[PDB]
Amino acid sequence: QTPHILIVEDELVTRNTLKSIFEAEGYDVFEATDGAEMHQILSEYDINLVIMDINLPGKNGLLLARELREQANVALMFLTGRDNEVDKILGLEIGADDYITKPFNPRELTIRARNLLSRTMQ
Amino acid sequence: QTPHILIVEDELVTRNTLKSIFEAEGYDVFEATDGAEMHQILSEYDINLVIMDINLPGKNGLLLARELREQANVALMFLTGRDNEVDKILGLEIGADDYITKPFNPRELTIRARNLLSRTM
Repeated sequence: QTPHILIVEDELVTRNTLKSIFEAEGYDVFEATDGAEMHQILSEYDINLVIMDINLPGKNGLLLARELREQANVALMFLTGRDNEVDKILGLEIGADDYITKPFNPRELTIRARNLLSRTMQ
Repeated sequence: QTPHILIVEDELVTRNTLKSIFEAEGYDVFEATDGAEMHQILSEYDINLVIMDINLPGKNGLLLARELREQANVALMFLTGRDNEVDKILGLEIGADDYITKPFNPRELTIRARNLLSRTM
């Protein structure tokens, strides 16, 4: 099953990085700039994993993740370029499977996605 | 079923901390000191989550985890007394669901355990 990942990230640079990282794993990558685009994609395509920025114009990413979790149990990892404990624990608490801070090893990211996808993609 | 946690840790203080952190969550905690004791408890009881240190007496935790991963897919987290990028990536590569490093926030640890347990139990 070709894993499908959705990246919710408004910064073009960060989003292109992430996207090329996962295309290199053989994933199909979908992109979203905000919460409307996120729900649009989640409605119309199969999505096995969401990577979301906590920090995000419009509705914040914690809130988007809360909403996501009310509707779906899809695998979810948060991103932050701010190491900040409260945001880390909150995001885990609302049900993110992982929390990754800048700067990250791409390898850590794709191995964590692979292990998580191995458990959730049934 | 109540969550059963196996902690594989030869450092008595560390193992006692982890054990209290998980007891304070109403889990049943099992204790091992090395691979031999670990394998026994995995035969005797039913284990939902293994938390394992890398440096043990005898075979290191990476090897124990590597071998374990050949037999079973149980939820697995590594402990380490140091940040070290290579051990962290090997640990995840061989199949650990998480990799945690001292000093640990117990909150992060129990929330990660709960989220992971929700997926595996």
